[PDB]
Amino acid sequence: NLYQFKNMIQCTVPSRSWQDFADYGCYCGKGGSGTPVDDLDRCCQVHDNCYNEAENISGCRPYFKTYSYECTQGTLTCKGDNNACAASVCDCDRLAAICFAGAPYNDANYNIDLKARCN
Ligand SMILES: O=C(O)c1cccnc1Nc1cccc(C(F)(F)F)c1
Ligand SMILES: [Ca+2]
Repeated sequence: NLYQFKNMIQCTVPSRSWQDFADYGCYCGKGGSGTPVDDLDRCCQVHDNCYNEAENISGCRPYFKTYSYECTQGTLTCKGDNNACAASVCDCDRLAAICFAGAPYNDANYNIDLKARCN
């Protein structure tokens, strides 16, 4: 769930407050339309899709599902005790968190006008 995702970020990208990722580009946060303004936006685009895919599994709600995972000594691990749904979301979240750490941050891309720039 979002809390867990929020926590995967704080551990993967300590140097940056998680809210910097809450509303950025066209995909990070809400929205799922338009052209990803940059690599970091691409990370979120892939993330949004992943979630969408996970939604196909019955009763599976990526924002709310509580899954099992851990982050220590620089490693993020989705544990073996996750059912299909949990396993999927966790992986969605884990992959995004890793992508985030590797993606450059462009202050100009924070809080952009979705209605006008993501069509
Ligand atoms: O999408 C991301 O990458 C993200 C990253 C950090 C925090 N929040 C994020 N998203 C996000 C998306 C919808 C609603 C919320 C909210 F509930 F906090 F408002 C957060
Ligand atoms: Ca989104």
